[PDB]
Amino acid sequence: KVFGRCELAAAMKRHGLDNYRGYSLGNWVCAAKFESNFNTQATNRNTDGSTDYGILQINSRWWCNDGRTPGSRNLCNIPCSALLSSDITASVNCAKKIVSDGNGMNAWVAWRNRCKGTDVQAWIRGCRL
Ligand SMILES: [Cl-]
Ligand SMILES: [Cl-]
Ligand SMILES: [Cl-]
Ligand SMILES: [Cl-]
Ligand SMILES: [Cl-]
Ligand SMILES: [Cl-]
Repeated sequence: KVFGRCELAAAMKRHGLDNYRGYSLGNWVCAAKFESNFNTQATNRNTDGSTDYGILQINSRWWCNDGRTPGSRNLCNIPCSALLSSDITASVNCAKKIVSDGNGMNAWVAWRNRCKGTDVQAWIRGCRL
């Protein structure tokens, strides 16, 4: 599913991402835009042989099982295929565990390089939330 900006904003707010660990909703929408272009079916292979899955490009090295990432872990206890659903629940529940892990949203390199320090409220402009 390719979400619209305000459809994703609304889905992330309902699932409790707005101000989760102090990250305002625009941070999460900005991250999704640059990780996946709001595409739930987005997959990207990393140099280390891990893969990133879904709207928030969650990595198979630590967080989900795809059965082809050596000496990986599955800390969110889910197959990486569950991160590609039209329903963002499994992505949101894994993102909450990632962002609690210690370095907050710096875990998403695209957030650090493209969103961090920018006017992220622009991402939720005109949205009926
Ligand atoms: Cl915001
Ligand atoms: Cl990740
Ligand atoms: Cl694996
Ligand atoms: Cl599995
Ligand atoms: Cl959803
Ligand atoms: Cl933080």
